[PDB]
Amino acid sequence: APFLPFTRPEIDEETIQGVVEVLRSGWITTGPQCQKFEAALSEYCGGRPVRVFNSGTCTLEIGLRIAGVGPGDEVITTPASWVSTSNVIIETGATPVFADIDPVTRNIDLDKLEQAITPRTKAIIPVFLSGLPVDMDRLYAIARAHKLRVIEDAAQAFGSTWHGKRIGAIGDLVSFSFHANKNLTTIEGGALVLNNEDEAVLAQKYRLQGITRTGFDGMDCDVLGGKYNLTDVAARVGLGQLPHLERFTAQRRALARAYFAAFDGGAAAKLGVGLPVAEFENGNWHMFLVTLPLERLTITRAEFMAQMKERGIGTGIHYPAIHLFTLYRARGFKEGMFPHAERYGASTVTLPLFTQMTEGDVRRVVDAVNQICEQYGK
Amino acid sequence: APFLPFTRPEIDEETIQGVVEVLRSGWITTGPQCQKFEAALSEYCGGRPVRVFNSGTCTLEIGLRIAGVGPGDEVITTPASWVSTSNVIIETGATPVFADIDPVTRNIDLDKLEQAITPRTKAIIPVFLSGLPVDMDRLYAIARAHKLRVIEDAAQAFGSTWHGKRIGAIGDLVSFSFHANKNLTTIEGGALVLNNEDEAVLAQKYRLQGITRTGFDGMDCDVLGGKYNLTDVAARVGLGQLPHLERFTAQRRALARAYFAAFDGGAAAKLGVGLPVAEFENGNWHMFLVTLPLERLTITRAEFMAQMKERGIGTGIHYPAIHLFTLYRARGFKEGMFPHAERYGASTVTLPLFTQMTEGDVRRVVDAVNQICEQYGK
Repeated sequence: APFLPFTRPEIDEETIQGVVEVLRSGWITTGPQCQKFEAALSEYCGGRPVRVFNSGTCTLEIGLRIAGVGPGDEVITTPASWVSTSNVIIETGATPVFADIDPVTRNIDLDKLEQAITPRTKAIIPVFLSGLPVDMDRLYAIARAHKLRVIEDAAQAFGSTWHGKRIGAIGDLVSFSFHANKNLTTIEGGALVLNNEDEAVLAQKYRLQGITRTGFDGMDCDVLGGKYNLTDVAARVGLGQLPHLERFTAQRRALARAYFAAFDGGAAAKLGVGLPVAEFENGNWHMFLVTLPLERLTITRAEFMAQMKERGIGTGIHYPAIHLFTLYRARGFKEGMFPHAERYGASTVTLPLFTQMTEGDVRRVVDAVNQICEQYGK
Repeated sequence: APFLPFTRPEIDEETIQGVVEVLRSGWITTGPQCQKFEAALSEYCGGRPVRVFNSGTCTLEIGLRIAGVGPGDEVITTPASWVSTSNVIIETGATPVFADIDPVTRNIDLDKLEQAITPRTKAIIPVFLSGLPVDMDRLYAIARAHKLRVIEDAAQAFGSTWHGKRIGAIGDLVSFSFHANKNLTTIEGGALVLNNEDEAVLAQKYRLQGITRTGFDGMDCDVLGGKYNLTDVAARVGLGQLPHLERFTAQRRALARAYFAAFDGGAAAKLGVGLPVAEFENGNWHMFLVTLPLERLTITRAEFMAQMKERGIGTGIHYPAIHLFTLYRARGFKEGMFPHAERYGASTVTLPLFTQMTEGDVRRVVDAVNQICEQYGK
């Protein structure tokens, strides 16, 4: 059997031809394709202004800057996320504050978020882990009551909805990633959804060195911007992906259903492998995240992953707890501070989930997980 | 006649086919193409370690961080450059210090540079404007005598040499850009050349969030890194460009020679249009930069550029003086501080120069410049 990675993009020949056209045109960096992609994303978001960038990390940072976040301010987020989520807070000069996760959803616990608010809090970065939104009504009730800005880390949630409305069409500032591994890709890239045109102009300034050009020779810099513009090659890939979004999301929901059906009654389930929430309305099923019952295994997580690889199956880790990293320990974080995120971060494994998978592939994965639990379970 | 832009890339069919193969492979972000591109660049640089990035701006900032530059430190650079050159200094917390240009070369005046050294100076960022190196012997004599690090802003100078040695193979930390408009492109991208493998490891950490992965599930962050990795799509373009480097540089040299021959004795020269240095050994002729004699024209630079456009010729501005921008005026900079860079910044115009140009195109451009000077000269 061929090796089964945990993700793989699905890029059609029409999109590849589009990229060829862009390269042959000689107009290869930011240009008409980016304009078209911004317009398409804006219409997807119900007409809200959208600006595209070379990642879904800079979008977070720029969101914070638009919200006025800087030295002396606190921003609350989750430790169960990619480290950029809190590193961007540090980049602004602000102080990252963590709140623990709900062990069932693996997302930030909204009661713990509320409990972390102080007079210094200025913004919140919720993460939609696996593409699963939090309770968006509750999130914004908290933000409204405490007069906080929200920069949604929807990196994984392009195509997700909350009670029938799109992530991106609701809320405050919304950040998406189009990394290769995401449900829709531009190779690397991202987008920020704004509330109004003034915020979009500021976003544009931060995107490229704070520079505004006017006429043939007018130039000024009024903002300390960075280097964050997206190429037209990348934008063309995004434009080619968009018409497939609905189908991709449906495919991923079908695969997730197949996982639950396959796991039911097996050795892994019996041993205590922890499955994600079985819901098929809101999340876009970007990943299939399970937890190993470490106390009931005679092998480490690393060994478990090695055993999956021996069976030809790739796995990942999304994610170890941020606050236990060396840089964060130096800021004053320790074990015991976020027990749910710490248990999750030590035990989580990412199983294959991508649009070209078959039900057979799902059964192969579950077979391997069962076999390892049967052999090595206490 | 068709419109003549001031630049256009030259991307061949083998390269485009290569990008097609990368996309079909599903390995689209950082992977084996980036590894092969780093190896090729290392070879070009005489075996020095090289790391590639998503721009030639982050490479400058990372070079400063490797050099230990931060709050309280001064870094000397030129105001006649793209604003990222000094914005990266501010990003680190350090203080930018400007030194004026030599009006003949348009590069930083090394005596003015030396005059700007204080006990707070930690590093220098010379710019090789148009791809023209400074006197590299004098530059490093200064750096050694004052125990300063050098982060070369060689954005425009890939393929430039000094006394027959390659820019990149000499010097301290060397930063290149592979933007669409540069003599070799990766669509967008850059490279940093290091002195040793410890520097290269630090560069890698800064490249992607400070994260090191070990084994199946080991992960740590010990540095505040950013989001700066290059895609395999981009690296494949760079690999396809590299075999053309010598030919591209020769073509640009021949076009520059043709400009000098075409301008010689005409109305523009008589009025006072100022040409770049006529040397064909060191610089890679990335741009052909002229200065308008504004005191001898009845029209503005902007009107001069509009008149060129009426004649089907695109032009650019590289660059207005940085210290007169709003952000820099707020730091206390003002007119009269850098007279050569101010005069240059107000009067410079970029004429077409790219590998697919003909001798006829050069003559068309010069005809237009002569005609405008004849009409609007006083």
